[PDB]
Amino acid sequence: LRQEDFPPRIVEHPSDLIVSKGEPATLNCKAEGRPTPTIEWYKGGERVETDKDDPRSHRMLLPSGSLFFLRIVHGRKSRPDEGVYVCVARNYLGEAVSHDASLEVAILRDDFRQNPSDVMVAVGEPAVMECQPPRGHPEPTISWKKDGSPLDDKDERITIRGGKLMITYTRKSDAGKYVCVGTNMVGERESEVAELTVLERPSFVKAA
Ligand SMILES: [Hg+2]
Ligand SMILES: [Hg+2]
Repeated sequence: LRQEDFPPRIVEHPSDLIVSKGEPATLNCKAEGRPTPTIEWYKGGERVETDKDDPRSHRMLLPSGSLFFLRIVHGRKSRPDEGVYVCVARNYLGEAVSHDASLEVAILRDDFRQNPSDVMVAVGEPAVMECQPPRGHPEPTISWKKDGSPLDDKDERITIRGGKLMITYTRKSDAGKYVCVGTNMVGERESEVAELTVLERPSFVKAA
């Protein structure tokens, strides 16, 4: 047995990650060298600031070389965590750079861009309701509920298209409470209840 000295070598590379805003996240990376290479991380070719640079920071450089995020920060006016990462190991002999890992963030807001509205329709005519759900990543898919049950378009007179719900050949049983639901991997969001009133011609002339 002896002692030695050698240029930096990466054994474990970071892996692509999908995490939601506010969750903790780890990007793994472990090196070998003699020293004892100082580890560094780069997002889109900028040094990542951690608890060794600023002691208040939400990121920690773990002794293992993994980058650990106390919480993924990601909002309207700042998203400083998502992006493409590389760990770089170094001593006086050399340098090892790892493969790219992308940190992608899943988010769903609470602000509905537009709630559906009460609508009044006359029996036999078509009715239209409108929804645009909050922003999201990925963008949420839109379903609807009537009177508390999911709504479905295996039923021939119900069409769901983009933002709009359309019921054709209205009858009295369509009158109810309609809510619009936007959903992605992070969760679901519910709109304000809109109310459909369906009236006979005579009292449609009266109300309208
Ligand atoms: Hg209800
Ligand atoms: Hg209710």
